[PDB]
Amino acid sequence: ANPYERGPNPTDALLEARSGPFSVSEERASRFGADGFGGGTIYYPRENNTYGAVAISPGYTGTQASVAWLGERIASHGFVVITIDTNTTLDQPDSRARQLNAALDYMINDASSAVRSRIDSSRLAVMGHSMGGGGTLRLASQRPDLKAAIPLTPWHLNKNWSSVRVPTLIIGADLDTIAPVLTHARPFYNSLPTSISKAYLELDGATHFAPNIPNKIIGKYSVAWLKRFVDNDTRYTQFLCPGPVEEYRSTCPF
Ligand SMILES: [Cl-]
Repeated sequence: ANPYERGPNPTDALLEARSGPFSVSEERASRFGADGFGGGTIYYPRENNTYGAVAISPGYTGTQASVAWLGERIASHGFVVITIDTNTTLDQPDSRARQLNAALDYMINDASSAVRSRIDSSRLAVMGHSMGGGGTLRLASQRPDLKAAIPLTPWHLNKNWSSVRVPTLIIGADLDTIAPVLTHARPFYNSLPTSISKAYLELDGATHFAPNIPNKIIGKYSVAWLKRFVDNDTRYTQFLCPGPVEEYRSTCPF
């Protein structure tokens, strides 16, 4: 059996719905009370159990509100999720990486007992939009013990992520003019090791701000990636492999 399995056997409809089956509550992490980042909102399942934990970073000039819909949707599938604000809205990717790391530590050690007791601190993931997606890549290369990483329309000036060993799903936007897939998302995916679990999903007819809007495909494949790799939940493999969307690549079957 799999002791990390939660919720029903998945279907396309259940993954595309506005919320998963877990009702979620919220707990604030205030800016001054949060060491190493600018605070945020922790979404957690009311159902008492232990879950993987996920930290999500917005991009340049962005606040947690630009990723709020996605933190809540992922939590409604059985995860503890914090959407952070950064120290400043101008912080750069490698700074956002340290803030993502501090946010994981915050949920584990500084949040209330209701939050901490719902976390399996051995099962963690990071995600990020644009520069926060670059921060995701940087933290992943620094922390090989992370279970999953999901950069969303990522932005970074370093294109060499061959040091990343964390199962990584990159989501690009074909019409992105701020982080063009040709010079960001695609070289990122290609430079990740051929020997790790990884995938590249390029959204069709989407702009750089597609991750900031409730999006059926982003929620579906983000949850599937997290279920498969944070929860070891192989009921979700058949949605990642062979996969769907303008372009899809992967090291399926994994
Ligand atoms: Cl609160």
